[PDB]
Amino acid sequence: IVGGYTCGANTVPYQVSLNSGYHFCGGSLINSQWVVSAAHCYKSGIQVRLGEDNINVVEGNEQFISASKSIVHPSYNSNTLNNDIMLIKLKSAASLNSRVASISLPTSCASAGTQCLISGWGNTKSSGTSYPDVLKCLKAPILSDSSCKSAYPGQITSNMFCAGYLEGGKDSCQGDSGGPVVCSGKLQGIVSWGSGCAQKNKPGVYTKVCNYVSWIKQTIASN
Ligand SMILES: Nc1nc2ccccc2[nH]1
Ligand SMILES: [Ca+2]
Repeated sequence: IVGGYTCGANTVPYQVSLNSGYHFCGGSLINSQWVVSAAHCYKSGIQVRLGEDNINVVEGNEQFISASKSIVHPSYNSNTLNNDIMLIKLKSAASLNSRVASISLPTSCASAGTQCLISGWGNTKSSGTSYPDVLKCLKAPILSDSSCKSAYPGQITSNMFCAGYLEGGKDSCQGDSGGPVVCSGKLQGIVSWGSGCAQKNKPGVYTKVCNYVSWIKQTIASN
């Protein structure tokens, strides 16, 4: 997260860190047994870390749970990043409490101008490398379709939205992939891709979660 602020311990109780000997991607808890993340975050042998603040210190509220099953969306295209969403089932149910909580799925799509909260443990430098140990937060608006497609000609599908600032300086970045974009208490997006981080006229690109609710609900119910 570039140009954001320190969230504060367990303020984003739905935020998950995916670990495979180290933190590699963010995720969102949608229920006591399931996590939503980005398909580009797929890896074998994932450990789901809940209730985390500092990813390098055991602070007392963490739940470490192995993944039992991983499901990448059937139409995921690694080349275009179209349909960048995957579902992760936990070996055992997480205990929901004040610090570990689930985020609900949208009943409808958010419109441009809606303010959202983007969170993660990714790079904090525009051009440099500095990884935080604590969860970073960023309030950002959904941008208009037209300004998104203007920034990335022929790359934006109906399954993606842009969020951030065209002036640059504040965006998501490497390490935040698969992380949540929450607008008016519902998971509206997943950190997917972009061109560099916080560059002018190059905002973040997010998977448009409202397009996958049916797929998510049906998949979870049958697994
Ligand atoms: N804005 C932005 N967000 C990103 C997330 C992962 C990789 C590159 C990125 N650029
Ligand atoms: Ca910790």
